[PDB]
Amino acid sequence: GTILIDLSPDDKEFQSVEEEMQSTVREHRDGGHAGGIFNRYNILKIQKVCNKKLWERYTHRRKEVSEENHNHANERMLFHGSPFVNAIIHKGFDERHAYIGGMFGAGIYFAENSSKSNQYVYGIGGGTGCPVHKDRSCYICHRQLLFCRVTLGKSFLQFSAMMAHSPPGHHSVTGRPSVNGLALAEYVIYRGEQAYPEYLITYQIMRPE
Amino acid sequence: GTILIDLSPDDKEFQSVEEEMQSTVREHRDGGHAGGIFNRYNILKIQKVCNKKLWERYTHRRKEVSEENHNHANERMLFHGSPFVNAIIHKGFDERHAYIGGMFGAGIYFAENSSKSNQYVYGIGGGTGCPVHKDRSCYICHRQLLFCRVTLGKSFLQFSAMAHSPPGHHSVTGRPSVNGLALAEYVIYRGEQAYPEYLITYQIMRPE
Ligand SMILES: C[C@]1(c2ccc(-c3nc4ccccc4c(=O)[nH]3)cc2)CNC(=O)N1
Ligand SMILES: C[C@]1(c2ccc(-c3nc4ccccc4c(=O)[nH]3)cc2)CNC(=O)N1
Ligand SMILES: [Zn+2]
Ligand SMILES: [Zn+2]
Repeated sequence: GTILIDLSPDDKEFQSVEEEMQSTVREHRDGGHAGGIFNRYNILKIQKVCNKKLWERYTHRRKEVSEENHNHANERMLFHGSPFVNAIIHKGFDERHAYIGGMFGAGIYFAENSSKSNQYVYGIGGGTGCPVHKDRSCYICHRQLLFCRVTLGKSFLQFSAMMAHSPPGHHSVTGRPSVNGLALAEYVIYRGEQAYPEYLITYQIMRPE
Repeated sequence: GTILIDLSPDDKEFQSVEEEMQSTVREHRDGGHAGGIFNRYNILKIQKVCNKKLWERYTHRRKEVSEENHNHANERMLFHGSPFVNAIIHKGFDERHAYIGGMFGAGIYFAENSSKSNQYVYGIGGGTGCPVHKDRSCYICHRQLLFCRVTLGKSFLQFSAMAHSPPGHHSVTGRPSVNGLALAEYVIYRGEQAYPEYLITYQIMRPE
């Protein structure tokens, strides 16, 4: 039941999503090993992801979490990179989309930094890079990220020196880098129904000049 | 310089062009937002586009490409949809017919799927639909597509879900990498590498 609607580059909505992408690129401590070497993206397309059933699944869970957290959904827009983006937009998030060995427990991970999510587009650690060239820093092949609506509820704050259940009385974990002060937060949910894949962004990383 | 010659529905040439039009319809990931909801067309007319100057411009360029690519023009018949089909058939393709924001750069885009070109008849994203009813899925208004002769030469293969061609290439091929049912799309960067051979007038048909 999913349909994808192209946004025009002249639309404020497109422009706002692009600015969130570009403005949250940072340097990574791997020197680009996983996601490649770049300071900015070439945005090729931004689509709205429309699925009535997945939307209702999301809003029903958001309502439950909101009431449990004293009428506060604590809803965010966050990036998600994955080799299973095509499955996610059609079937929704579920246990198959978790990062079992993630530092804040076995759940589904999201980032404030677009460039953090870019590290997972070709798998954990960037896998072997793009299919065609086996290049984690490929400037040719098209990549996709999701920009998702995520319900955090009561979030457990975990400072970090950079499917499971949530901490008791918590609906998510907030992983907050405490050493690199330019690194933004990462977030973990333990129920697929707490995220909706609202935008599908197609892009290339750009070689610095 | 352009004249349009009507083909009879009994002509084998009409029949072969209609079959390519109908047989290359697919479902689109927008659920019909841009192009409308349909599985087939009502073909109203097919006309041959005859212009001596435009044809000679095409064949001159085709020979240049062929000579740069081991005597192989790599010539295809592909669909083109555009709000400017009337300018195209009278004056030829040029930089004003390019899709500046296309996924493979600013060039002139063609499709194997007739239904992909149908999404552009009323503009990028289907614009605001037909002039009369403002409906992207209008079943009443007459639409036009071009079925064009296109020189690809050495084509750059882009896997995926006016500028210049990549150096050492004469076109780009957009290979579909997600939708298993999509056919290829193609971009040229010189208007002289396409000739608008057939003008097809049609309606999209409402599914039963
Ligand atoms: C599903 C998959 C996986 C792993 C990690 C991510 C991922 N991990 C992150 C970790 C931190 C911040 C963002 C992300 C992010 O956007 N995506 C996504 C998918 C791929 N293989 C696997 O075992 N787990
Ligand atoms: C001239 C125009 C335009 C844009 C895209 C197309 C077009 N784009 C395609 C993209 C992929 C496949 C086919 C086509 C196709 O048949 N036509 C045609 C005209 C219309 N407005 C504009 O700025 N560029
Ligand atoms: Zn590549
Ligand atoms: Zn109409």
